[PDB]
Amino acid sequence: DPFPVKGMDAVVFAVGNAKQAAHYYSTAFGMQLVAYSGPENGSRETASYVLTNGSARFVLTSVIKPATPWGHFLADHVAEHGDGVVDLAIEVPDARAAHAYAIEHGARSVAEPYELKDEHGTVVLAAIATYGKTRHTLVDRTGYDGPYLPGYVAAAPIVEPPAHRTFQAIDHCVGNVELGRMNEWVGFYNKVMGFTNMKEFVGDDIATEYSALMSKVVADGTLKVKFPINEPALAKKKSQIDEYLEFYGGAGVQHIALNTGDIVETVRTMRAAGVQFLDTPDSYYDTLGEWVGDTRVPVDTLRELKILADRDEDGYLLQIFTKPVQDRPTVFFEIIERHGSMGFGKGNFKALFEAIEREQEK
Amino acid sequence: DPFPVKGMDAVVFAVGNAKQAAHYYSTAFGMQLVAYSGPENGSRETASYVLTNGSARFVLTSVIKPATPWGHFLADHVAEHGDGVVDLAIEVPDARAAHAYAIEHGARSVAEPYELKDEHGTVVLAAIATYGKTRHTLVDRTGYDGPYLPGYVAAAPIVEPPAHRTFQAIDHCVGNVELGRMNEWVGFYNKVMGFTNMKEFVGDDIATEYSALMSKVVADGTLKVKFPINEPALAKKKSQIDEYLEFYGGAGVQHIALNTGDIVETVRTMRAAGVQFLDTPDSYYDTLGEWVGDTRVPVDTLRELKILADRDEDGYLLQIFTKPVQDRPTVFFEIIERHGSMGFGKGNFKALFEAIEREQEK
Ligand SMILES: O=C1CCCC(=O)C1=C(O)c1ccc(C(F)(F)F)cc1[N+](=O)[O-]
Ligand SMILES: O=C1CCCC(=O)C1=C(O)c1ccc(C(F)(F)F)cc1[N+](=O)[O-]
Ligand SMILES: [Fe+2]
Ligand SMILES: [Fe+2]
Repeated sequence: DPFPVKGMDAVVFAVGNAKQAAHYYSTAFGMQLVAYSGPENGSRETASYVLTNGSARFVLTSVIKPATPWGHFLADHVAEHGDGVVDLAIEVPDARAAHAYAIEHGARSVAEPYELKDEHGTVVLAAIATYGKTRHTLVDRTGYDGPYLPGYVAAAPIVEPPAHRTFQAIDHCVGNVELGRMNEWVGFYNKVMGFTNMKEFVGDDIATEYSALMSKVVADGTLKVKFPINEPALAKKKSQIDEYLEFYGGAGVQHIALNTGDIVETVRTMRAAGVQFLDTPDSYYDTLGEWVGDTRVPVDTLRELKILADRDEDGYLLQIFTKPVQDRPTVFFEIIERHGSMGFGKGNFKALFEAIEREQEK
Repeated sequence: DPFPVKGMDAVVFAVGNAKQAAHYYSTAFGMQLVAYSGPENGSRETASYVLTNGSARFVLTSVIKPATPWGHFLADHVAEHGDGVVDLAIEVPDARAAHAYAIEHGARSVAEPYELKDEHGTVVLAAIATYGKTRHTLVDRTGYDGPYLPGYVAAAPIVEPPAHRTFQAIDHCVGNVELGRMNEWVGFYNKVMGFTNMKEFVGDDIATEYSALMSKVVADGTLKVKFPINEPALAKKKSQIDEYLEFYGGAGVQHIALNTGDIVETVRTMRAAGVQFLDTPDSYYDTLGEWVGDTRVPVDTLRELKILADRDEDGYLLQIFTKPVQDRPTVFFEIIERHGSMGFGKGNFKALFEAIEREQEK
């Protein structure tokens, strides 16, 4: 009500080779190029590709020859953190209202409300800062009907789209922060955006023995925009969050979860298109039926495809994670098919731990 | 004879994201991953992918976290020049003999002869500097039979290979140097490697009227290794060599040409796989029959796929150029099919110029 959001406008990646990245997400991930902005249309400093899959939208920008503060920012970001997210854009009914609200409540401004206008309409943009070097651009595109944003031109798919759509929406966007900074960012979203803490959290219990991490997730009123916040935790095993902060060079987006209507078909398509996922211990499946019960996907194909599952009091979910999409063990993706569960797979930390422990006896 | 060369051992690219670059070359270019070296096998600083297609071999290397002189060099090179070639490796029968010969005749040593050994044998490596930041690793792998080089492990293809092999060898590698430095570098190969000039060249006539570039070509005795050297020239066309030098930030490899036994099938596979080639004016095919004569491929299909052709006293060749593989207007590739001609398609500068002029009048 006081800080209304319509959903994620786009996940903007600052990358070293936008042309090849756009090819990767088109083929490996099955997305489709719909808009572009570069030298061929008068935008000489950066090349920007807009890929889409249902309502999921990724923007891949790369600086050609730095000349403005933004250009120099991207160049430095890519060199320092490697390919990663710089903007978790949020669509709002009113950018000026949202910006003022966020600033009145403590947020730091990255961009004052401004307007872009072309033959397709007007778009009001505003931006505030969140963890590390990441920002949230507040986008009011109610008066625009073009390809993406004024300055962008329609573009054709780099390749034929896959027979079955790989994904159709963004479920959640996860951020990794330093130890001791989780609750601070959680409070930030509660205050600055009027978000609400969801029931599911990864507490000290699971944190120190199975996950090596603590998490809490904030979401808007409609439960569309969901932002889980991870932080390292001491366990017997090295923390994947610490490894992230170490190789990324600070706080940043760890992974983006994408909704699919058929995770089985999504994985078959993605695997054949060249994407590798995590290797789930086969013994995980031996005891899956005992704690998760029956699923719409028989255990044999979950086992064949390395797909995971989790069950809570509201239902269940099917999930799978890709390996990092760069060489730095930093950002990766998650494909998720929900069936009642509103969780994030917290039960798999223990399940996989105990599953590994018994592969080690065989 | 005093500097025998077996051919191109590999063309090593320094990239910002080796994962996605390997996927790009596997899918768009149709190559297969055969070897790998990264954190997973004990090589913590860099991730390196070896791609192959016939005798053509590309090595895509990316630094994860720089810790050595080589790692820091890779990181710097990528930030300063964008994705590009850092090594035109040449296979030799004796890496020590070749390194001593090069250094005696003027070359700057970049790496003294050293040996790498593992379960698959021994390789002797040496290295000298060429234009810009490029080097030539002199490789003696006569006593090695593994995946690529000691330290690399066998790898499976990222995806299933295309029905028809896209290309099978490296025809030539072109370097772009500054104004007035062409003859210096052609001289360098004549003196340091014993290469002699081919007759094929682009000068006075072509340069200041059609090409906006001057070019000479050195080659070894067996003519397997070919190195055309380009420099900028003044015409009423902004020079593409100037564009390269400006956005790349100095001299460096402009393009690698690749042999295909069937350019029609190659272009069909590559086009469906996502690669875009230069847009050849339709009017080029109207008068093509007049100056180039009959070809094994009918003009109707050459026109459809935008494949070019050229003829000389020895025969003809069929060729096509890809758009650059990064956002910077720098490196690109060429697919070539020879039929007697020892040329490089210089006849197409006049042909394309007049074809463009014709499409304009209408
Ligand atoms: O999405 C989230 C937010 C809460 C913390 C978290 O770990 C999230 C995961 O996507 C998740 C959940 C479970 C697992 C498991 F157990 F399978 F390894 C892994 C991840 N994960 O890698 O993000
Ligand atoms: O390979 C060479 C070396 C000599 C100079 C040269 O232009 C080379 C080409 O591959 C070439 C030839 C013709 C054309 C044309 F006319 F089609 F535009 C383009 C290129 N080229 O972009 O390298
Ligand atoms: Fe998740
Ligand atoms: Fe060429």
